[PDB]
Amino acid sequence: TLKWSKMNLTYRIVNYTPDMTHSEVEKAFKKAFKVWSDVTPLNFTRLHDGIADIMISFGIKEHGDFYPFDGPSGLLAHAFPPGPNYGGDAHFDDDETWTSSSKGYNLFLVAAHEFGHSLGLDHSKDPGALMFPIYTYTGKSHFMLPDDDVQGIQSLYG
Ligand SMILES: COc1ccc(S(=O)(=O)N(Cc2cccnc2)c2c(C)cccc2C(=O)NO)cc1
Ligand SMILES: [Ca+2]
Ligand SMILES: [Zn+2]
Ligand SMILES: [Zn+2]
Repeated sequence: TLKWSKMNLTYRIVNYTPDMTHSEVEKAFKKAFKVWSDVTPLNFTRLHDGIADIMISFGIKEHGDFYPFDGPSGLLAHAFPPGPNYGGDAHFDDDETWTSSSKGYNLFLVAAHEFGHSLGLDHSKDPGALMFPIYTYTGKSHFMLPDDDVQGIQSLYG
């Protein structure tokens, strides 16, 4: 029922994290778009400047929300439904430990999950699906959306 009115989308990174170098964070998001763009005709373009539909940034406990973060563990990130404005945004916890290795919460795992919500997908009951409510580490060497997620995204965007 909920979906973007166009396959063209843009995004902008407000800032990186001192936890890892900027290059490590940049390739992390690029891999996320590739995995989702592999089974979707969506086009993602990075904007050097200006406001983008999906802006990614790292926040801290209190930052202007009715229910901010609960500390290190808990909300690893959050986003609002899609919309021609603030919606479609995505915030990450800066108080947590972001690493590209298998430690704490992998940035790629949370990143792929928030995009799923922006695509109009709801939490799935499959533990192998990225939309699973519980955080789980997976081998990004060749991970691909399972049949459950592929059937759902295809049914929405076709
Ligand atoms: C692999 O991707 C993700 C993305 C978000 C989260 S999460 O902690 O924000 N998370 C799910 C959750 C986690 C562990 C125990 N209970 C619930 C949530 C929590 C804690 C509170 C409210 C919403 C979510 C949510 O689903 N956001 O997408 C966990 C894993
Ligand atoms: Ca948290
Ligand atoms: Zn926030
Ligand atoms: Zn979720």
